[PDB]
Amino acid sequence: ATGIVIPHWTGDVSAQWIGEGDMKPITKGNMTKRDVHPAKIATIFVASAE
Amino acid sequence: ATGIVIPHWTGDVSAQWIGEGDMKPITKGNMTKRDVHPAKIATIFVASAE
Repeated sequence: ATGIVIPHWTGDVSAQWIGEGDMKPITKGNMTKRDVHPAKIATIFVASAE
Repeated sequence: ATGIVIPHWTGDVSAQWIGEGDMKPITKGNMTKRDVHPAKIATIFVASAE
């Protein structure tokens, strides 16, 4: 009844070519999420008691 | 000899999507019938008693 949430990776992760004694560079990842909820379908029908 | 009656459903029943606290819709069915009776084929032929 409360619904669900879906995770998703989205990091533009990187790497670099370097020489001997060159400074090794720094990188960072990233993530997001999205949610989904149910919905109700319903109908009524009516008659005389006869 | 009296023939037959054939029933047939014809109703476009319906439902709808509703939010929390929306008030439900109302719907109705439908039906029909058809009757069928026989018919007679006949013929005569005639000859001399000779």
